[PDB]
Amino acid sequence: MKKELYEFYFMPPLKQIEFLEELVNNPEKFKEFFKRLKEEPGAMELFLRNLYLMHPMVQIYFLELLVENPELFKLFFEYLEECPGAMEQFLLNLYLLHPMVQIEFLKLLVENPELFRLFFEYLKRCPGALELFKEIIELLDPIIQKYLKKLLEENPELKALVKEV
Amino acid sequence: MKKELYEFYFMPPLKQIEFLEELVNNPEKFKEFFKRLKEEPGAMELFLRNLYLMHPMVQIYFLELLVENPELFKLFFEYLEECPGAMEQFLLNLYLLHPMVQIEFLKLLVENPELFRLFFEYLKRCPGALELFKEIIELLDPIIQKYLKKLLEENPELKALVKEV
Amino acid sequence: MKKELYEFYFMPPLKQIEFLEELVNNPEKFKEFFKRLKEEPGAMELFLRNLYLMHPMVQIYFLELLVENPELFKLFFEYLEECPGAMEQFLLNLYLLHPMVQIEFLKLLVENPELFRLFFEYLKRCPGALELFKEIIELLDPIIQKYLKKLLEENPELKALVKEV
Amino acid sequence: MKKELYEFYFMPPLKQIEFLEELVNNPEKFKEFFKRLKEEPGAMELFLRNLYLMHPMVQIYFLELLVENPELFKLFFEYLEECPGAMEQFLLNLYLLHPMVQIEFLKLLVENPELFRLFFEYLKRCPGALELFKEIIELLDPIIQKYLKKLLEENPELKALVKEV
Repeated sequence: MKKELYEFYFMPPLKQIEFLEELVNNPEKFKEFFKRLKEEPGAMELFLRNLYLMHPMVQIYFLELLVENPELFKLFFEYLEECPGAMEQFLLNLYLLHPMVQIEFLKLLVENPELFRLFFEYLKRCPGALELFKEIIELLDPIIQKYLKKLLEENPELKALVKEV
Repeated sequence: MKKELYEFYFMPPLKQIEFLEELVNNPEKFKEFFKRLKEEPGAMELFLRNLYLMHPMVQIYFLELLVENPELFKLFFEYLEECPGAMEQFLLNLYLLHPMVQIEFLKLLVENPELFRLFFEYLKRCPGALELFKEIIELLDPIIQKYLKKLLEENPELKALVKEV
Repeated sequence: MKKELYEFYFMPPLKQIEFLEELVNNPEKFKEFFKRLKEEPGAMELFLRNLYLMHPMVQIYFLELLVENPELFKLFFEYLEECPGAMEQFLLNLYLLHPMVQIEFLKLLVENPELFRLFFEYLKRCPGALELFKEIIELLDPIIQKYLKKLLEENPELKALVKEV
Repeated sequence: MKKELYEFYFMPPLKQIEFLEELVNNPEKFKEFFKRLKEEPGAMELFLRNLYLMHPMVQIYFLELLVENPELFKLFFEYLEECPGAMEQFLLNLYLLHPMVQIEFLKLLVENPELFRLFFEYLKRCPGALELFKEIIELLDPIIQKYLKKLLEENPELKALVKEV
C-alpha cells in the first residue's frame, strides 16, 4: 500500500494526469481504487494529504474530470461524507489552495448547478461544517470575495442557497 | 486540441521559451495559432490559465517578447478586447503575479508610452474592468506602491492618464 | 564534509526519502550520522538549514518516521538540546512551515502523548524558549488556531499542559 | 550574450553552484564576468533579475561564497553602487527574499562586522536610499523583527551603528 501513494505523488505531472485520465474514465477501476483507500486503515487521508500538495494544475485537471463525469462525482463526495473528519480535512485544504484553483473549483460548481446543490447537501449531512465553510469565504481576500459574489449571482437560486446557510 | 496546451505547459521552461520565441518571431504563425485558440470553444481561457500558472521567468520573457516586437502586441490585446470575460480574467490573474513580475511588467509598459496608452484605452473599451485595475494598485504592499509611484512619476503624461480616472 | 549535505539536498525527493527510510530504520547508522553533524563545526546548523527548505512532503515524512520510531525521537531532541541555539532555529523555522505541515506535526504529537510531553520539557530546558512557542502559536490564521485548539482538546491533560504555562 | 544568462538560470541548481564556486574562487574570471555584465546594455539588471528569482538555497550559497571571499565582496558592491538604480534593485528584491534567506543573510553580515559597515556605507553613498532600508526592516514579520534585534544585540558596536542613523 503506502509506497504506491508516494510513487504516484512523486511521478512527473504528465504521468499523474495520465493515471487520473485512465482512472476516472473507467468506473470499474475507480470504484475499487477507493475501496483500496479505505481497506488500509486511514489511507484515504494519506491519498488526500498527497493530493492537496500537488502542482495546482493537476488538482484542477482532477476536479475537471470529476465534475464533467458527474456519474462519479456524487459517489466520490459520498466517500468523504461517510468517513468522519474527511470533510473537515477537505475544507481546511480548500482554504489553502492557490486562488486560481479556488476560482476554477467555484466556476465548475456554479456552471453545473446540480453538483453544487448535491455538494452543499453533504455539508449539512456531515454535521457542523457550514460555520467553518462560511468562515472560509469570510477569510478570502477582497478581490476573490467580490469576484465570487459577481460570479455566484449568475444563478440567483445558488445565491439563495448561499443566503439559506 | 486541449492536450497540446497541457503538453506545452508541462515541457521544461527552455522548450517553452524556444516555442514562444519561434512563435512571435513569425507573425504568420502567431495569427493562426491564436485563431486555433479562439475557434475551439472556450479554449483561449485554458491557454490563459496555463499562462498565468507558468514559471514567473517565462511569463516575463513572454511579455518582454511582445512589447519589444509590438506589431504583435497591437493584435494580442485585440483578442482580449473581443472576448468579454477575458479582460476581467487578465486583471484578476495580474494581481496574483509575483511582485517582481508586476514590477517588471510596469517597467516594460512605462518605458514604451504608446503601448501603455493602447492598453489603457482597452480597459475603457472593454465593459467595466477599470475599478478592478485601480483596486489592483491599491491592494499592493506599501513598498511596491511607493516604487511603482516613483517609477511612473518619470512621465507626467502617463501620470495624467492614471489620475484622470 | 559539506558536499554531502548539498548533494543530499539536491537529490530528487524519492532518493532523499529512500536515504532517510534506511537511516532511521538503522540506529547504528543514525547515531553515527548525527555524531558527524555535531562534531564538524556548525554542520548541525547546515543540515537543519537544508532540512527546513525541503519539499514539504519530505519534511512530513521525516517526522512520520521519527515519531513512530520513538527510541530515536528521544535521542534526536537530545542532540538539539545539547546544541544551544538549535532550539531557537527549530521554532523560527516551524513558524515558517506550510500550514498543512504544521497541522500534521501537531497531529503526530497529540496522537502520541509521551512524545508531546518529552518535546514540551525541552521548551523549558533550552533557556526561556517556551515564550517563543506560545507567541508563534498566537501568530497563525484564525481558523487554524481554532482548529489546533479543537484538535488538542481531544486530550484534556495536554489541553491543561499548554494552559498551565 | 543575453541568452547565456537564461541558459545559466535554467540549468539545474548543482550546475549553478558549480559555475559560481568556480567563478568566485578565480578573481581573474570574476572581474571579467562582471565586466561583461557591466558593458552589454542593461545586462547586469538581467543577471540580478535572474539571480533574485533563483532557488533560495543557491541565493544563500552565493552570498556564503562572497562574504567569506571578501576580497571579491569589496569589488561586487562597487558594481551595484556605481549603477544608480542597481542598489534599489538589491533592496526591492531583499524585502521579497524568503524569510529563512533574509535571516541567513543578516547572520552572515553580523558575524563579519567590517563587511557589514562596508555595505551600510554604500547605502548612504548611493543617492538617498537609506529610508527604504529602515522601511524594509519595519515591514518584516513580528517574529523576524524581534529575532533580528536579539541577533544584532550580539554586537553592541553594530547596535550603535544601526542606531546612529
